[PDB]
Amino acid sequence: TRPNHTIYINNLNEKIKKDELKKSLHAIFSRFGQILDILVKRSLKMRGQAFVIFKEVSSATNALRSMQGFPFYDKPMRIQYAKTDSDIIAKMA
RNA sequence: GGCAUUGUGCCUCGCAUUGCACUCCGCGGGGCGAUAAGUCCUGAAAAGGGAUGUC
Ligand SMILES: C[S@@+](CC[C@H](N)C(=O)[O-])C[C@H]1O[C@@H](n2cnc3c(N)ncnc32)[C@H](O)[C@@H]1O
Repeated sequence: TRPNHTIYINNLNEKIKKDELKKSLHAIFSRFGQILDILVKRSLKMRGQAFVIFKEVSSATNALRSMQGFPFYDKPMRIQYAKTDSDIIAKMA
């Protein structure tokens, strides 16, 4: 899939609460770059999943390649580039 | 605070779900104004916060 500012993470432990999940993802991935936002939802369509938006694509690339399959709340993270640009980055340029 | 209607999101349990969102609600039980959260509301914005009717 083509590089993107946003990484799409699925295979997340669904028992983890939205607030704690959002911040855990934020604290871990902030190692790889400045983060613009993280969207997380435990709805049917959106649970187990997350979009973390990075400021710079190099950072998402680095994050995607270094964090692939990482054991996170007893599960390995599946990490892909996002198919389409996030709304916050689509406007900026 | 009791009722009626209701926007908005949250927690938990059973079953189910590997799902590409920002146009956002699995079903079924249970519990929630509490800035937690919020896609709903007020403000010009910061920031703040359920609402209408009703004893
Ligand atoms: C009509 S029920 C809520 C139904 C909900 N829209 C649903 O899909 O199931 C109204 C009650 O829900 C609870 N509630 C709704 N929104 C709340 C919130 N944002 N914070 C705390 N309690 C809430 C309160 O207990 C309130 O008295």
